[PDB]
Amino acid sequence: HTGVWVGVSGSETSEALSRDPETLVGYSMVGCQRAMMANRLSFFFDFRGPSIALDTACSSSLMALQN
Amino acid sequence: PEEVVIAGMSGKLPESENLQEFWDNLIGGVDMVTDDDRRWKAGLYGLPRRSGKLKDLSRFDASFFGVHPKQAHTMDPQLRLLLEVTYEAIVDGGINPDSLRGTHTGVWVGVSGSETSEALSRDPETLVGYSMVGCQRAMMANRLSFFFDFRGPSIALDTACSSSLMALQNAYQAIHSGQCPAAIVGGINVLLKPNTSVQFLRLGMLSPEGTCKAFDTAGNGYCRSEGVVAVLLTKKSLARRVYATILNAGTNTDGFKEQGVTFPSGDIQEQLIRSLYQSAGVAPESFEYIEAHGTGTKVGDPQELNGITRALCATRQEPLLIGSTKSNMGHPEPASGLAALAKVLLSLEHGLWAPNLHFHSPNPEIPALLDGRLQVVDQPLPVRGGNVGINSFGFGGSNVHIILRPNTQPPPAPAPHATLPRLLRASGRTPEAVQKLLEQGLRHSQDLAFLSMLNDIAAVPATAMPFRGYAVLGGERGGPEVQQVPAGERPLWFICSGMGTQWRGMGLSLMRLDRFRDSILRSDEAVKPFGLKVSQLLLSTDESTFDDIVHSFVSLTAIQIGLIDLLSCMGLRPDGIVGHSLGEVACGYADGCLSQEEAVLAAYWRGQCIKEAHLPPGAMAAVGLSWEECKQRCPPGVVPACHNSKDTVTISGPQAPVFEFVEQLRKEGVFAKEVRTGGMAFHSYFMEAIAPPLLQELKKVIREPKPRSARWLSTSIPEAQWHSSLARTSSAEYNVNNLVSPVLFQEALWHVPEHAVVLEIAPHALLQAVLKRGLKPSCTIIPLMKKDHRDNLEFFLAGIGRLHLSGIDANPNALFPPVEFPAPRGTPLISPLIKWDHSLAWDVPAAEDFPNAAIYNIDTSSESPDHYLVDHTLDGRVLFPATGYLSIVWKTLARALGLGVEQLPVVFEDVVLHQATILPKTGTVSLEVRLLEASRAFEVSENGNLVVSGKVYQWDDPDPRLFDHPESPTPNPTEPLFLAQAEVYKELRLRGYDYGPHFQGILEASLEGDSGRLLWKDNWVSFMDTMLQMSILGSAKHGLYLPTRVTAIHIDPATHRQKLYTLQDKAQVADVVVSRWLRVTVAGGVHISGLHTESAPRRQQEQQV
Repeated sequence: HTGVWVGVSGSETSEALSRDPETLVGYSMVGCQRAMMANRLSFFFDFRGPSIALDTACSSSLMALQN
Repeated sequence: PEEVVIAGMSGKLPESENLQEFWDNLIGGVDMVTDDDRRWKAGLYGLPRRSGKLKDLSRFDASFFGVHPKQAHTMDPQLRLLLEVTYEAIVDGGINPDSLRGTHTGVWVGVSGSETSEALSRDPETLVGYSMVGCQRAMMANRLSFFFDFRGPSIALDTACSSSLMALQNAYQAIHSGQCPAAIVGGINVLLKPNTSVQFLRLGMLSPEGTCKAFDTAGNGYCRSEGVVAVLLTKKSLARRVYATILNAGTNTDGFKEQGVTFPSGDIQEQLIRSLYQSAGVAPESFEYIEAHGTGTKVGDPQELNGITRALCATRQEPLLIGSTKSNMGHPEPASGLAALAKVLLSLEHGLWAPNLHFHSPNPEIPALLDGRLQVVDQPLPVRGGNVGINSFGFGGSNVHIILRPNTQPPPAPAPHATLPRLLRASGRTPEAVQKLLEQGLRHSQDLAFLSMLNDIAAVPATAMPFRGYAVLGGERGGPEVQQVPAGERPLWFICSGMGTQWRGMGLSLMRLDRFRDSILRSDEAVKPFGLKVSQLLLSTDESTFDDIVHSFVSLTAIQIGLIDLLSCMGLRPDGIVGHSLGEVACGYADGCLSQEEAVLAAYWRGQCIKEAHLPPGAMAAVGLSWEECKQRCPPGVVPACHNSKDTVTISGPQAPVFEFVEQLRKEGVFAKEVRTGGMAFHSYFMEAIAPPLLQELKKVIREPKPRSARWLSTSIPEAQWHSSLARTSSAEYNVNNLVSPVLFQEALWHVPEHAVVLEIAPHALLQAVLKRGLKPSCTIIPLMKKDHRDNLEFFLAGIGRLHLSGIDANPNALFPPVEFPAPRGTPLISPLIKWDHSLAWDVPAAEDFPNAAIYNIDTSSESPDHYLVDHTLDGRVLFPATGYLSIVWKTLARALGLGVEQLPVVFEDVVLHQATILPKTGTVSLEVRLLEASRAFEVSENGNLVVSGKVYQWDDPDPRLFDHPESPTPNPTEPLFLAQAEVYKELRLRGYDYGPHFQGILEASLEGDSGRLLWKDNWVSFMDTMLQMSILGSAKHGLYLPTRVTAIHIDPATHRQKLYTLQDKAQVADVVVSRWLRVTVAGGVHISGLHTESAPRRQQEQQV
């Protein structure tokens, strides 16, 4: 039932990879959206617990640890 | 732990400014997903034509929420709407936000996009620093916590498509474990950047038809929809209204799956549901309606529905209702959970289930639908009873699920206190808000829970909300009254009136109020020994009953103590107290220096000693003569009894001298009236004879004196001697002297601050006129009771309302019995009632801002502004005019220099056309223009192929001499005949030019082709093409000739305006001249030199056979 809590506060890569509308590949949103920062880990490691990505404004890591 | 409940709710879902509109759309079946161009021009990038969208993002009550205007512009629309929605939600459950301040309430907000962060951070040089404070995704929760002063956790989850329900689950765990006593869960999603929709389309999730045809055979995708919902979850102890109770909530992740990261798993969902309903202790048969995710995906729907079938439909008999809210409003990606919760709670509130749109052929892969074990809500079905479920499955693999037990508290049985009138008070930003609240309250004059909730949330300081208003419900009369409340804290004063104010059955109406009845009953107990029952006296209807002094005094005291108690219940502590003669004792109680029994006994014994004396008859009258003038005018035996006012005075004495003086004064014309003393001398030497027995009795009555406070100003001891022993304590001696001593009432008034609020605590406001006259004009007065009124309870409530309008906060709910909680189901929602101040427009990001060298798309659709180009047909196919190239390059240059077209005289040089662009009948063609300011050269390209090249630059010094019409090649044609429009375009048709009405702009032409008059329909393309038509008209070369090179062109709009003229009709015309010797064509304000045309092939396919 292991869970994942990831403290993240930026997705600049998502902004970069969505620059062009004609030539943007769909699977970018699988691999750059903020939510996937935890869902990808849950997917590879086969964890059935919670999966969360929280900003919390510069205390994301220690917040995730508290959760 | 403790039960957790969904206290409040609020939001702005698609096509709904408040949840009331949301329910009205849902039950009415109206599809909430539109096809307008609000967010971006429809049909772009192949994106779905239809999507759900809010109504207006450009409104925000900036001043109230303490955001300075500059930072208001640069704040994400999500947060601007979310502050309002959260405030509305908190007050929905009838909880004043100030109460939560200082508590550990949290704010869990589910946001998946920060599109506005990019929008305000795309220009490094001129980007303002405020953006981070109001746009960074973390500030979504921090801003709420900062305004409402919440000390609990402040997070912002990011799981996609499930952030809202995950936030709700986290809040449930927080409150359930006792960490937090309240929580504000919310979700926000606004569609601004089309690139995100393009991404989703590339992934394959979006349905081209733009309809989330949930559970149907033809399920394709989901239509993006935007909403902002918030919910307030608090423990069962603090709740006012309980929409539902959260029995349990949990979540789990899909983990590895063979199909892929984006393939939902049914086994995990079944496990989650079973684990929740087993752990919580809820029987599987209990569930009634489950709000399946219903994304409409061909894959997700069968998986989720089969999971629900295994988890709940295994061993139950009655069918289980299954519905999906996304079939109405679309799919709010990160706010999906809260939208479904709002739908479920509204359905529970109103007693019906909202039907599901777009369900005609049930899907075959879900057997339960065909076997009837699951039933879709195709029509509005009445809610039957039982638990409810909700589940959102974000595509990242995060699953959540919540069990809800509806609130079913029945309306209370009618009670006598329901018949009695109630008071209502509402506050808001603008008068429309107060009127809305009062009107809605008046529409429910019987829902006591609704009225109490409204009264609770009305306590807000004037600065926050500058308009208040009160309305008495159920009274014989009296409408709403809303007036602005001037700023500043204002003082409150009590003034207790004296003798004469008693009347028949006074106060009989107030006895229906419980607190007043308790006060009067305590008084009746207090005065038992002497055979007088205050309640019995009040009820007694004999007119002579109040002839005796004893009854009058006791009754006045009892009524005043009752009124002081009634005010005391509301929490009002007076700052100043100034009484008048008898009833100063009432003031004594008001301060606290006297006990109710002590005061009533003092009053009774004063009265009784009055009788025992048997003093000679004596009448006191009001004399218009002032206090200084009257005294020296007073005859022997008469003196100034009470210095009521400068204009009004009272003097007493033997009845005969009083009558003689009154008649003499009436001869002099001054005011005079005898007060109802009943024949007992008041505040004169007559009372001197009573002091010894009265002093004895009073010493008996009050045994443990108390010290008078600085609030109450002794209107019996002159201001000079306020440091005496008597003035310190209102002992028996103080009251004795007060009885004997004159009434220096007016003098004591001055110390009333400015703007202060005066209350006349007494049965009959006899002194209200006196206070008005002798008080600062800035003050405010209130009677609280009027003689011989229909229902004094109504008047008292009206007075409390007027007090509310005057600044102080006196909540009236406490007057009647407290209403049992939680609020019964059916109480109309309070969230829609709140109205904000939306008189300013705040900025929102535009499509242009988001990233995706002038590009001009030419569309010939009838709605397109370039439809006029459909009339430029040469040899049977539409071609883009050369003048069109000139015009687009001109506009691009104008944009480069910053000026407008009509103020930019331009010069073209060495213009060359390479290939002719054919506008297709359908679709569009894109044209690209690039300028090289340094080299004064431009270039037009299409699909990467050069179409036109040349030099364009601004004209520094225009010369009107240039447009003077050149000498005609034939000085004297001397031919009255001339070609008209029909003949001109007949000739051009014969050559091969097929021009439509728009491009037909040659009203006349000379036979030789040298001069003519051109129309001006306010379109440069048509005008210059008409000039080229004139040039081609005189050519002796049969065949289709098209321009290929123009050496130089000069355009000066000012000369163009000065050259035009109007005919007998309203049409404008500009003369045109062609000179083949100089090779110039001058018309209006256009000069064309060095044209060159090359014979077109003139070959067209599919010629008529």
